Formats: sequence, structure tokens, C-alpha cells
Amino acid sequence: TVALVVEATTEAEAKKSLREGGLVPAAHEIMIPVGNMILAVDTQVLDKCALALAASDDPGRWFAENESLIHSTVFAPVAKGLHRVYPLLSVRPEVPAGYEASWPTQDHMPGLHLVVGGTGAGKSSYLASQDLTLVIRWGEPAERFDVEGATHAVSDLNEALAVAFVMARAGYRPAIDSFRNLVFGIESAAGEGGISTALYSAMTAINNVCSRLGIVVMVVVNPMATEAKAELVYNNMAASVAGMTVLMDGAVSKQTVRTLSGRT
Amino acid sequence: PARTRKPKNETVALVVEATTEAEAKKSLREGGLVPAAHEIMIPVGNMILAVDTQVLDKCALALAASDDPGRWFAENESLIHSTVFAPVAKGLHRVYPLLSVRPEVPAGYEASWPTQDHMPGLHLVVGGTGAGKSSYLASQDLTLVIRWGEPAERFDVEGATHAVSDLNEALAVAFVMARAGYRPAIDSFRNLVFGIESGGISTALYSAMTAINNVCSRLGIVVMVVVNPMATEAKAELVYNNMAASVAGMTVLMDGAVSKQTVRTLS
Amino acid sequence: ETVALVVEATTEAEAKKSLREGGLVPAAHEIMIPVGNMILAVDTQVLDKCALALAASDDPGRWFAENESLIHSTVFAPVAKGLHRVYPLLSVRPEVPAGYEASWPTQDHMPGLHLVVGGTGAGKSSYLASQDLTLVIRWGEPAERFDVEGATHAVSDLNEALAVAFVMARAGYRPAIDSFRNLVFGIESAGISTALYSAMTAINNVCSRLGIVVMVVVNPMATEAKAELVYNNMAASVAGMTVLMDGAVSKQTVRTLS
Amino acid sequence: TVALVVEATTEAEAKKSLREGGLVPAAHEIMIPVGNMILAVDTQVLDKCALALAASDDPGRWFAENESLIHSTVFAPVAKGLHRVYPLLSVRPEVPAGYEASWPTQDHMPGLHLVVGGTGAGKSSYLASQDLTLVIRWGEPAERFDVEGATHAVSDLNEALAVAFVMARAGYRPAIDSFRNLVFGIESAAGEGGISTALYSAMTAINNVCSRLGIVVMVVVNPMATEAKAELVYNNMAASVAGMTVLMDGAVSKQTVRTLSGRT
Amino acid sequence: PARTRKPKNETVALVVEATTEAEAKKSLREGGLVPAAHEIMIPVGNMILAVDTQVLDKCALALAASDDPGRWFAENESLIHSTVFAPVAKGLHRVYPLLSVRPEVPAGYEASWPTQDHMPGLHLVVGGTGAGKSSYLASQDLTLVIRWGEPAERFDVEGATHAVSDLNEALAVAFVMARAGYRPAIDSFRNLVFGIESGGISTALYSAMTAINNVCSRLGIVVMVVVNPMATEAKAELVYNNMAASVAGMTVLMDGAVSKQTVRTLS
Amino acid sequence: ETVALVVEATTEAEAKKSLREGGLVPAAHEIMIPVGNMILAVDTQVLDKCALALAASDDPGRWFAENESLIHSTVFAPVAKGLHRVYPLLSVRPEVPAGYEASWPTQDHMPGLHLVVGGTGAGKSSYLASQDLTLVIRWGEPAERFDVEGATHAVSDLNEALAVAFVMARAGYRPAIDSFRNLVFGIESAGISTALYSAMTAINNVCSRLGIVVMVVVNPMATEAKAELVYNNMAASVAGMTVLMDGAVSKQTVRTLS
Repeated sequence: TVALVVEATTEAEAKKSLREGGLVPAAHEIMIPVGNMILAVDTQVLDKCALALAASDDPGRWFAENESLIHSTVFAPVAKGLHRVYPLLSVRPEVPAGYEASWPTQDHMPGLHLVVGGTGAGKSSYLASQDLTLVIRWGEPAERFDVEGATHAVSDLNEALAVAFVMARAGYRPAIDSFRNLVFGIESAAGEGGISTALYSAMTAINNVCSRLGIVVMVVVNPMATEAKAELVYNNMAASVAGMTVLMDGAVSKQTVRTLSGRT
Repeated sequence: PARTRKPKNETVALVVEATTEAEAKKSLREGGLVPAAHEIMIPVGNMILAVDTQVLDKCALALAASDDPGRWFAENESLIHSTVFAPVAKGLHRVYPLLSVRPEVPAGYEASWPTQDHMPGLHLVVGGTGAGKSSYLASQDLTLVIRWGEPAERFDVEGATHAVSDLNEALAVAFVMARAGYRPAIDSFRNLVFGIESGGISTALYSAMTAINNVCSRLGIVVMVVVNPMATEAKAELVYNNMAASVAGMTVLMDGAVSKQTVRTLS
Repeated sequence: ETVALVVEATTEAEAKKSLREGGLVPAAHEIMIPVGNMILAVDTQVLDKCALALAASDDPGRWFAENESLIHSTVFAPVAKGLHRVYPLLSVRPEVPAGYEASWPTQDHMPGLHLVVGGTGAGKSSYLASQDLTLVIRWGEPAERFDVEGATHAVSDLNEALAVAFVMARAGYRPAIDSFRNLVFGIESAGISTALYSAMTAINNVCSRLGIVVMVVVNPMATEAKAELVYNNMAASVAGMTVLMDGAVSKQTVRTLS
Repeated sequence: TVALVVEATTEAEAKKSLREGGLVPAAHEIMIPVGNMILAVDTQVLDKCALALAASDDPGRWFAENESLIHSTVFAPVAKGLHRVYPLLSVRPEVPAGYEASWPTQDHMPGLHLVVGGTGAGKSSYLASQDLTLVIRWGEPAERFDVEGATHAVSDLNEALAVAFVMARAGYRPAIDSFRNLVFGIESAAGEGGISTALYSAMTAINNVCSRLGIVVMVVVNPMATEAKAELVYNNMAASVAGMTVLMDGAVSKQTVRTLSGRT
Repeated sequence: PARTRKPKNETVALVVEATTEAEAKKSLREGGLVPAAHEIMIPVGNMILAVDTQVLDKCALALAASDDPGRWFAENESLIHSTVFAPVAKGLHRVYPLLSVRPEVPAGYEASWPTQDHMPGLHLVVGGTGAGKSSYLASQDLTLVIRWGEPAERFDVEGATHAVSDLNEALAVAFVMARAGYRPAIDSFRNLVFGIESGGISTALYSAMTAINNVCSRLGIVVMVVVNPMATEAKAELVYNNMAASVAGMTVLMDGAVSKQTVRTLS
Repeated sequence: ETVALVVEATTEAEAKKSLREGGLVPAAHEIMIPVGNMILAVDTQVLDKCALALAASDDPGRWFAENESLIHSTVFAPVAKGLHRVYPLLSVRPEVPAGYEASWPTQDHMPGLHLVVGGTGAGKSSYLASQDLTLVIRWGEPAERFDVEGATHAVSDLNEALAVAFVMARAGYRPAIDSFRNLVFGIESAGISTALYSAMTAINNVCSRLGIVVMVVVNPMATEAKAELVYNNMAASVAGMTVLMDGAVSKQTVRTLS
């Protein structure tokens, strides 16, 4: 149960968790700044969901029957002082002890693996080669894939992150198709490539909460850059995340992966 | 000749929104922040609309039973404004960050129009040719044309039309028509193009088309919509490709004739 | 029966009342007019009463000076602040009354706005003088000789400009508004701010609902390069439009009936 | 006495005058829109001041000893609904019956006469030839003129307009040096010349309240335009006011005056 | 080594502003909207500061009587914050539209520095040469330099300086010094240039200089101020001419030497 | 003695209290830090207590993980909303403590920031590895191998980044912040947004007041055309600055004492 309208008005209420409308994250709450929004992941509800999901016979049914638990895993706190109290919020870069990974590449750092390219680049054909559990579908027009494929459709960024976090923590392999609504949604002062700089900070923040969760989430991003600034934009995105695969006319045109070894 | 609004029987909260957690748990109709199972939110720019699928369904069966689609819509403004409305609770933007509409196709969905096996959603008719686009709409055997945001002309007096004033009733009338088995077209989304403010066109126009497209897909309908994106001739092919990537289908019109047509299909 | 100026609905009961009363639901005789990020309303019942009284006067200009309060009751800005949310991307619906007819500005001219664009001072004066207007509603322009000697009524804001023009036209008179200079300057959006076009379509479509034509002088002040495209966008927004160059009519486009 | 903090909260208070914090101008109140500000002139206090000023032996002492009356002549109402109630407010173009004028030119329409040019154009040398009662000094750095000259120094736009209105109504000849703070202060979408379009509407509004008052006020304006857009800017300003004299390197480079006859 | 703030004896209203007409008639110090005869408002960008000439005068006589100007300013933060403050009442922008500061010169005013018969006001020292501008300030026999908005350097430890943190105390210390007969300079207005946001430079920088210039003229003082407008080399002569047109005087510095000097004078 | 988070002064009495308590007047041990349109505060008394405790630990990195709450009490964002008005165009005053000395990053280096700008990933790593740092405070960068294996402490926001660096430096350790990437992205104003420069001057001058040097990695992301002017503006804002090109030092400017 998450507080939706009533927020802390006294110091005593202010010290409560973000779930309860306070301004101080609980021991199991991690704040996720996205543009000028501030989300929160509850790692105990995430643990509960992962344990339960790993016990179920259908990742499909499970998520459809537990949007209550999903909406409790990642939510947007109601207290409005969060931006002031946590100036220029990011997510701290830390990796769990004993973290290992063989996917999407050997020793892939925990974080996001962006699958990047323009429309028609080959992105929804590359995902099929990554041998995923399912594709989390968000912010994209309904396709034949959403009937015949292995999908879970979601509506906002909370559900997208929540289902991805739960799946990965359960030992499953998630992709989000796509972060279109961050690209369109995060308005900010532009850079040399034309993209809002807050889109880059947003990806680092989301990347580093996957880092803290010791997981990798593969995410489709079409940054809508012109031919000229594309290489500058892809370099700023690679500088923001663990891994990035660039697709161009049906073939991989660049791959950058941060690894536990420092080597490819 | 007038339209009956029966404001007595209207239950959408217009000014009182939830102030407690208990109230916040109510439906968007009631001023809460959590949609009931029959409410789907529709984000468009910085606005959040909502469709009531229960009210939508009963409206469609009534419209189908009526003698005259046009007269029914004229007599039932109240039911139209109860089908698609803008909820009053202000926290919806925060609670549902970067909201879209989830891609879905109801079971057993079939469609032969505008093309065989047309995915549910929007079918944009883009271009800039008043003669061409009307002439194209006249060929699709539309039950009527929902007129919105365009200057009055001969057709509004002459043809099978139903004029509306805002995005709520444009979508409501389209939904009620398609659900009832009729063929709606919206002429036009001119006011989304002008009103949604964010190469050449506000990026938020694209997500608003995806959101509205995906509502139609959840409802298992196709709504044909006229859209003139006002692009420079140079950047027009880019904009048309961005728009095709946001929706189920799109027909392009050039100098009075259909030049291009892209359609996502099933099976 | 006065327009609510500060007190707006705070309960669901008050929200159901009319815009005049501070509610959020128009009465059957109220038509909302969205202009930029303002929302005005015309009261067709007050409009019809004013048109009846004006017809009994021997001088339309004097009648409006004698009836300022009735004008502010014909078109007003409702007080309820949730109207933007409740009516998203509001326009005015394109409708023509039963058995409408017209012969001015042209035969079978659709009801709506007729824009008179471009020209020049002495060339705008001439084209307006050639239209046999009952009077020119003067708005947002510096006082010149015409405001002393001519057949005019000076107004101060867009409510009065629209009100006076609506009342004259429903009375059977021919009004022209000189000019929409404060729409052009006042309405800013994403080389013309795009909300000028929908504003004129909205004002155009209330005229069509009222079954009238209102002539309006409007200079978009576009660069001469973008001018031809600018004027195209304007014509696509209204019933009719005349372009003036060097005193003569260079283009006239009119939507008509049969 | 003008209401400064307490504004109408009921319909009954709303119908009171703008001086009393209502939303409806009294019969003697004229609203003056300037950018996104809305001023008000009280013509009865203006009449009282003009009558009293015409009776005094020193326009100088009079204004210095009566800032109370000055601040009651032009003021900024406190009610905030004014922008909504009066959409796209201007001042209506009307001339008093029997209006005559021989200054600054024969049959000069009532309004503003702008004295326009860049810094060093000759503006404070042209004013000395116009044989003025005094120069109202506003928004300009203190000079030797402010000690040795015939001046009244003011601080805001209310005092500038109020002293000008009172002087002219009293049969005296005022100039305002200068409208610098409108040029700098009125921010708005720019035009083809680079100047905010709200500066033009502001000058028409102020022009037409001089029109209603049957007076001419001469006003120094440096619009800060570049050489290219200068001629386009001066034409938009001339299109906004009764009269305009352009100064360029110490000589008049254009004069446009709207007259009662339509002839020069 | 520290600065004594005595917050007990401080009467500037910081959070309670007038809510009634009677309260609105009080001084700006008291949270009202009408300045007392000894308060002059100072508009700077979208902020409105105020100078208390009574407090200013007593401060100047005390500083003149003290043994050490620097120590006094260090011990009297409270009196400094009582000399120049930002009033709390929010309606000041509306009540005083497009506020400036009226041009005035008190009777009998005389001045020999920076030049003979220098009009009271600001004297800007413009340029971009750290070595040049310090070297120029070192030549004017300044009593000390008010350091504000600049990175700490050797001079702050070495020279006759007094560091401050905000525009209020920068102006207050300058006013109290000049009124007492000492020679202040402010190094620098870097934060007005950066903070005032409206060919190349925010136009509001020019009016803020005129407003501050005209306060100094009403006080019968000259305050020398370092100002780097950050202009492109192309548009630098235009910006320097706009700045000279806003103030009593201005010295231009090029590659380590005074190149130009414009000064409005009296008699 | 906790930082007030929601309750700010509403009376003149409460306004006189400290920033920690929700007042509007800093105590003698509070220094305000304006950054863009945020205002933070450092508590030098909590800072000194933290520096004492940290010195008694055998591992600075572990000490900070053990003392998160003390960090948020060293640097915080005060709750009172009138601070912007009360302290116009706020900076931090340039002052150095009595008998300050320094030999790192260079001899007699002024207290303040030392910027390390440009370079590249492997070239930024090398220059930092060559500075003999106690640890690198990692902020706003994606997790890489260095955050697992290196001498680091990861933080989440600018309060923690500044707090950790202040505490280390007052303890006698050498901190470097990698990086100010969220200042560059987060601070927008009128090709660099101008408020980045005053922000660094403000952060620079609190370091000078504290009598410390803090090394900070910052990539302004300027075009290569404007890069040389950009770096000039940055150097004019801080105590010292190193420019890296292709692994080597291409420029180093430092303000010094004697």
C-alpha cells in the first residue's frame, strides 16, 4: 500500500518511508531520478515478487494477476520536497558482492544494455536472437507480436521497470521495448547531438539501480537523432550505461560493454 | 434543432478530487487516482483523458439499436461526456510516470476494413489536400465523418457528418461508433497538431498517436483519422515515417491521390 | 443574473451550473470560444435580446455606447478554472443553422470569418470603404482621424470586439473588425505561432453556429518569404479571405454553399 | 487611498472599483495594459490634480509635495482576475469632443509622440527644441541635466504616466525621458525586427489613453535595434502611436504624425 | 577570527508580510508595501532590494569613528543586513511597475575621485584582464576592495580586502564606506552578469546598472565596480556602449592598460 | 538536532533560527552553498566531528558506508523557501583560514576546487591514478570495474559528494570527485549555461573557507570550437585546473600563495 495523496507535513511524518509519504528512503527503498520525476524501488517487495515468480509456472499469468504487487515494487512517492532534499539526485554506482553474469555478454557489468537504432534498424530482430524470456512492451503501437509473441504489455515506467526488475532478480531475461516515452518525455536543455541531457542522466540513474540490484535489463532506445549528430549521441549514451549495441540497416554497427574484467 | 444535455444524470467528478488515501483509491470518475477495471487512461500531451468501457459498451448497443446514429449522438451529450472524460485528480501525472497505453488485442478480433487483417488502432490519412482527403474519405463508405477543429464548409451542412467541439467527444463518438459496428472517421486531429507543443513536429504528437492508437487496439477497433502535420516539404518524409511508426496504419495522399499505404496486420 | 467574476464552483453541485454562474458545464445557450489559452463564452440568449434592441435604434454606434453592460454579458470569460482540463483541445463545432442564406461578402458565402489581410493603411481603408459596412469595430489600433469622423465603435478587449460584431450581424448589419492586431501579438506558441490559426477557426466556427459572417482585418506580419504560405494557412482556417496588394485584390478564396 | 493587498473574494466585492480591489473599472477608471501588467488611471483624481496644478505657481514643488495624489492618479490594481476578465485588453481609440492641438504639430492626434533613436542620436537635444515645460526623468542614469535642468525625476511607470497626464491636462507640455524600462522590461515573443511584440501593443495602449484624455505626451524611446531591422522596427512603432520622430546622428531622419485632418 | 552576527537586534521582517491594508501601509522593513522616507527600493532583475538611509548614515559615522574599517564590517553583519535587505512583501513588483531609481543629486555634492566633478553613481571598470583590472584597482588608492563572486586568491589573504557573499552586503559595505568618506570598489559584479537572465547581454543587466547607479547618485557617492560582461569580441564595443549609457562613468581596460574612459560630470 | 525537512519558519521568531532548524539566518557554523537555483548548507561543526571520527578509522571508504546519516547532516538543503529572496545572487565569500598551507595538487595551491577536464576514460583514470588519492568519490557515472575493485565510495547526490569530500580533506586525506556530470547536465541557464561557472566558484570558495582542496572531474561537453574559451571560463572560476589531451597534461593553471 502506497501513499497517493497524503504527504508528510510534520518532521515526524517526514522521517517515514517514501511509501508512507515521508521524505527519507527506507533501508529497502532506492530512489530513481528520471528527468524531473523521482521513482522508488522497494527491494523487499522486489524480493517477495522474485521469490514468488521463481515459484510460479507461468511468468505470463503471474504478472497479469499481480499488478498490485507490481505497483508496490516501483512507485512514485508523493512527498514533494524530494527534489530539494536530494539535489541533483543520481543512483550510486555499486555492485553486489559475488555478482556474476554470462548474459548478454560474459562479465557484463550490472546495468542497462541498450539496443539502439532508428526505425527499421533491426531492433526487434536482434531481440529475437538474444534468447529472452519475454519482451516487456511499453509505449509502442500494438503489433502482431503482441498477440503471437512472448510479451507482457505495460502502461507506464513504473510497471516497465518493476516487471524487468522482478524478472531479472528471478533469474529470467527481460527486454523493454521500448524507452520511446523517455526519449519523447524527458525534455531538457539540448546538447551537441540534439538530445536532452536529462535523457543521459536518466539512463545512468536507471543503469545504476540495475547495478545495485545486480541485474542486466536490455532496453530498446531510438534516440531520434539526425545522421550528423548520431555518432555523438550514441557516444553519450554509451558513456551513460553498462552496455550498448547499435543497429543500422539490420546489422550490428557498434558494441560497447563494460565488463567485470575491463576486457572484452 | 438542438442537442440535449442532461446534466442531472452525470457522475463524473468535475471539481472535487481525492484529499485522503481512502478517496484516492476510488475510480477516476469519482475523483480518485486509481482506475477501475473498466477505465483506461489516455495520455495526450500534458493531459490525461479516460475511457469508460462499461459506458462505452452500453452506448454502442443503444446506438446500434437506434434509428439514426446522428440523432442519437445529438440527443446524448451526457452519455458522450460520460464515455470519455478528463479526470479531476491532479496527481495522475506523478503516479503514472511517462504514461502510455498498453498494446493489446482482444481475443477473436477480426477486421476487413480498412484492409484485410488490419491491426486495431488508428489509421491516419495524412497529407494536405482538402479536396484529396475528403475525396478519399468519401470512398471508404464511412457511416459519417466526425468533424472537429476544421472550419465549417458545405459538407457540414450537406454530408453525413457529426460536428464535435473537443478531443473527449471526438474520441467518444468514434469509439461508440466503431464498437457498435459503424465506420467512423475523424476530420481532423488539426488541434492535436497545433495544441501539442514539445524533425519539425513536437515529439509528443507521436506518443499521443501511439497512446490513442493503443486505446483503439485494446477496444478492438479501427478509427480512421485525418492528420495534417504541417511539415516543411523537405522534412515531410521523415515526419510521415515517424507517424507511421506510431500507429496501426497510415495512408499518404499526394496532389489528390493515395500514394502510399502502410498497415500492420494480424495472422 | 450577472456573470460570476471571482466565485467559481467548489462542489459537484455548483460545477453543474452554467459558465455565467461559475460552473463548468455550458447551458444550451452558451457557446465556449477558445482563443489561445483563454476560454470565452457567448450567451446566445443575451445576444438575441441585444440584436432585437439594437434593431430598434437609428444608430448602431450610439446603441453600443448606451449599452456597455449588456455587451459584457453577451461575451465573457468564465471564472471556473478547470475548463481547460474538462474540454481538452477545445474548438467550436462546425455547424450552420437551418435555412441559412447569404449574399455578402459574396454569394452563398459560408458563415464564419472573412479575413482581409495585408494591403496597407490607405489600402485597407479603401477596401473596407468599398464593402458597404454598417460600421467598423476599432480595436487595438492607435486613434486616427477615422475614429473621430467615421462610422465606428471603439472597443477595448476581445470580448467587446466579438460581442459588438455578433450583435450587429444577428441584427442584419454588416460589421468589420479593425483589427485582430492583439490576437497576432497576444497569442504566442510554437513563422507564425500556430495557435493563431486554431483561434481563428474557433472564432470562425462560432460565427457559423450563429449563422453570420464577420469581416476582420488581420496582418500576421510574416516575412515576405513565408507570406504566401502564411496566407494559405489562414485561408484553411476560415470561411473566406481576401489578400490585398497595392490597393487591389490579389487573391480571394471563399467557401460557399449551393 | 488604493487597495494594495486585499482583493475581492465575493461577487459583491468584485463589482467595486479597481481602486477598492474590485474587478470592474469605475466610471472614471481606465485600464492600461502594459505587457502583462494592468494599470489604471483615475480621471477624477487626474482632474483634481490638473485643476490644482493649474492653480499653483510651481509645477516643480507641486509634484514633489503631492506624490500621494500622484500615486492615486495612476496605480496598479490588486485584483488578479483582470487578465482573464478583459482578454487581450487594449485601450479603445476615442478622441474627446472638441479636441484641438497646435503642439507638437498642428492637429496632432491625441496620443504619444515618440522621439526615437539610438544612443547619441540627438534625442536630448531635440527635446530642448520642443519648448517643453519639463522633462520627466525615468529609468536613465543621473546627469548634469537632473541638477541644472527643468526636470521632475520619478521611479516607476505609474509616476511617469501620472505626472505626464496631470501636466498635459493642466495645459502644460511634458516629455518622458525615457521608456527605457518598457524596452528592457516588456519581454515577449519577438518579431522580424527583434523587438517584443508586446512593446508595440503597450505603446498603442498608452497612446490610446492619451487619446481618451485628449492629450499628447512626448516620449523618448531607444528600441535597441540593429541596423538591419531598425527600419522595420521604426515602422511597427509608427504603426502603434500618434506621432513619431526618428533621430539619427543629430538630425531628424523621419517624421510621421497622425492628424485630425489626415494631412500633414 | 570570525564575524559576529547579533540576530537578536534585527528588525527586518523575513517571513511575515502584510495581509491587510493597514499592514500594507507599513515600511518595507516591517513587511509592508510602502517605503518610508528613508527607504529606497533597488530593482535588480526580478528582485527588489531596499536601502535604509537612516541605518546607512549611522553605520557610516560609526565606521568613520572606528579604528579599523575591516574589523568593523566583520563585527557588524547585523547592521550590514539592516542597511540593505530584500523586503518580504510579494506585491512590490505589481505596485511599482517597471521600477527604477529616480535620478537625483543631493545639494552641495562635490567629488574629485575618480575624476574632477564626477557625477555620483557607479564607475564601471570593464574588461577581462585579471592582472589588468587588479593592477588598475591598486592604482586608485582604494581603502579596500569588496570581494564578491570571484574565486579566492592571494589578494584575499594578502591585500586590503573584505569578502562578502551576496548583493545586499556588497552594496551595503560599499554604501557605508563611501558615505563615511572611504573609497570602496566592488570586485566584482560577476554574479549580476551571470544571474540576471533576460546585442549579447541580458538587457536587464543594463537597467540593473542604472538602478544601482541612481541609488548611488541619490546617496551622493561613487562606487567603483568591476564588471566583465562576457561579450564576444565582435559585439564587445556595442555592449560597452550600452553599459556606458547606463552609469555615471566607465573605464575600459585592454590587454593590461586603461584604453577608454567616459565620465558624466557636473558644472 | 536533526535537519528540518518540511517544517519551515512561519513567524519572525522562527525565521531567526538556523538553517538546520528551518530558519532563514545561518548560524556561525553554517555556510550556504548556492548551486544553480538550489541552496545547500555545510555545518562546519558536524564536519569537524566527522573528520575526527574518520581519522580514527583504518579505512575511509568503510567509514562513510558506516555513517550515512552523519553525512546528510554535514551538507543539506535547508527547508526555508525564502532563502533565494533573502540572499540575492548568493555566492560564497573568498576567504582562507589563518596559517593555511598546501603542497598538493601543487605547492602553495590555493584552497578551492582543482578541476580535471577533458581527456578520455582511460586517460582520466590514469591522471587520477597518478595523483595518490585517498579515494575517488564516484557520483553520477555508470558502474564500471573501478566501482568494484578500486579505492572508491559511491554516492547518489551532490550533498553526499560534497560532504564526503569535505570530511576527507579536513581529516587530511586527498579526495577526488568523479564526477560533476550532473552539475553539467542539471544546471541549465543562458555554449555553456552560465550558472555552471558561478556554481563552481561557490563550491570553490567554500573549499577556500574550509582551507581544503578538492579535485573534481568535469567534462563540460563543449564543441571543439568553443572548447578553448570554455576552459578559460572554468579556470577563471576556480583555484586550479588541469586540461588533459590524449593522456597528457596540455594546460595547468593554479592560483597560489607565497
